[PDB]
Amino acid sequence: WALEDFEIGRPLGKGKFGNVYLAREKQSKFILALKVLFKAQEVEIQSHLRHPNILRLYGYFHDATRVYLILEYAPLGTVYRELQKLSKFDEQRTATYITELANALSYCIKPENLLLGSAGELKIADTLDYLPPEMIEVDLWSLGVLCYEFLVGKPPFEANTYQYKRISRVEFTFPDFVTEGARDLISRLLKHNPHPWITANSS
Ligand SMILES: CC(C)CCNC(=O)Cn1cc(-c2ccc3c(-c4nc5ccccc5[nH]4)n[nH]c3c2)cn1
Repeated sequence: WALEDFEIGRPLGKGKFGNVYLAREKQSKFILALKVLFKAQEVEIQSHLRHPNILRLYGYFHDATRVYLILEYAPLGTVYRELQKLSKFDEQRTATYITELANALSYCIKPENLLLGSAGELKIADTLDYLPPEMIEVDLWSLGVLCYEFLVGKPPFEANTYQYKRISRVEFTFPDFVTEGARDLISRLLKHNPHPWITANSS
């Protein structure tokens, strides 16, 4: 593989995905993504690591100065930016994201590192808000924080400053529209000490 085999379009992710580019394999015309790194400053496992809710790494290559990561392109963007569109997601929507995500974590986390496929299906790529108390003093806690933020439009522990305490003491509450099925799953996940609503609502 070489840089010259690819057409480059626009940067895709301006926010520390700011080095991944819309790209296109020259011969087949297939649309792809290209992440570019300067060597001056892993890749082998993610290659034969295939799953529908995980972005493919298709390969890597380098030259005298840089390293290039050939990645699947997710046409519909980040889950993050959909959340900013719709302000919050309906139950049907969040529930299918969650099982998609549990499926991803099973085979193996933030709305901005989450991408959307051709059919709107979620795929994983790769401060405080999504971190468990243990980890600040885990991917199930994260799932809990994500399920809340999908139904609600903000993460459950949002405060003005970083001064931590809300998370460590699990102080969070629900607006009323959030059903007990939703509440139960979330409250089970957001336990300080490290499903019917998920079926029913999903695919
Ligand atoms: C060694 C290995 C672990 C590296 C593989 N991971 C990375 O290179 C980090 N990374 C960036 C991405 C990334 C970021 C954004 C996109 C996108 C994408 N599509 C978009 C469509 C509209 C708006 C934004 C979009 N971003 N597609 N694929 C992506 C892939 C995925 N992984």
